[PDB]
This record gives sequence, structure tokens and C-alpha cells, in this order.
Amino acid sequence: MQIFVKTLTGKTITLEVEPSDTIENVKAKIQDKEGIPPDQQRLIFAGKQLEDGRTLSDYNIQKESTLHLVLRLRGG
Repeated sequence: MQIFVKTLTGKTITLEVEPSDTIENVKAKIQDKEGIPPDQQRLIFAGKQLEDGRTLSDYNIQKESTLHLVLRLRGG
């Protein structure tokens, strides 16, 4: 299925995912397409900060859902 990832600059990227994908898997796809490492990515959906180990289905992320990507430097 297809989901969208929107950045704070307005840029929108389309990803192919499945409900069993983890949030880390989604970050890995963003790394594939954009070169940004998962540990610099914060993903947000439904007003929740998405946890790397949980799945898209855990967050009720569906076809054509839009996630928000916020870049951040790691703690430390």
C-alpha cells in the first residue's frame, strides 16, 4: 500500500509499505530514497510520535495516510 510522508518544508514523499512494517522499516525506506539516517528522523501520525519497533497497524496507519517527518539530531 502507499503512504505519504510530509516534511516541515512541504515536501511530500510517497512510500510503498505494508501494515506489518515497523516504523524503523519506514525510516529505512526514507533513508533509501533521501539518504537521511533513521536516527535523525522523527515520524508523527495521529498526533503521536511513532516508536521504531511498533508497526504501522499499531497506529491505525492505512492506505493514503499522511505521516509527518521532523528531522532532529540525536541526543548527546
